[PDB]
This record gives sequence, C-alpha cells and structure tokens, in this order.
Amino acid sequence: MTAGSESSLALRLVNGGDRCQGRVEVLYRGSWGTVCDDYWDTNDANVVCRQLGCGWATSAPGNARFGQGSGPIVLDDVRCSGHESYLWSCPHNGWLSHNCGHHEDAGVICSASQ
Ligand SMILES: [Ca+2]
Ligand SMILES: [Ca+2]
Ligand SMILES: [Ca+2]
Repeated sequence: MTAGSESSLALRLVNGGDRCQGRVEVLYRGSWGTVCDDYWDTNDANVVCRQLGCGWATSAPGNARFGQGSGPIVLDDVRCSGHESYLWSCPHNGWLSHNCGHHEDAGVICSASQ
C-alpha cells in the first residue's frame, strides 16, 4: 500500500446509535465507500472494533442492517483472521473489486457500543 493512501485511509461506522456500531465505511482515494457483506463475519468485525477503539466485536450484521450506503462499494470478500490492526490489512478481493449491491452493505456492532 503506497505511503500516500496509507496516510489517508480511514474507517467509520455510520447510521448507528453511536460511533461504535453501524454501516462500515472506508475512505478510499478521498471518497467514502461501503463494504460488501460477502463472507463478512465477526473476525472482520473484530478488526473494525479494535481499530476504532470500540472494544471487540459483538456481531457483524450483513444485508444493509444499518441502511444502504451510496458510495462506491470499495471492499468485498473480506477474509480477516480477526487479529489484524486495520481492516485494509485484511485479505480481500481488491479495491472496488466487488459483485454486490448496497442492499449487501456490511455492518458492525462493537462491545463498547451503548
Ligand atoms: Ca452478500
Ligand atoms: Ca470474513
Ligand atoms: Ca463478493
């Protein structure tokens, strides 16, 4: 990952009750995209929760549980071991390499969420 994208990458959870649950969105090339729910699981969620300082994964809802996003779908088939420090450190399909719709946008509920 080039130094420049590494500097600008960012993760957020949107449309939930607080910052520690919601639809997963990732900042790629200066635009916020969503993550497809294919093979999305608590291991992926766990990386997200820990990265955000949100504790550990409670659950990893697919099927746009927190609503459909509108950006590009930037991540798909995410295969986190659960140990990685950043979601972009997980194996995945490649940026923008998806076969999804926004009705599949992945979500997370973390243990620090209230
Ligand atoms: Ca799916
Ligand atoms: Ca996974
Ligand atoms: Ca897929």
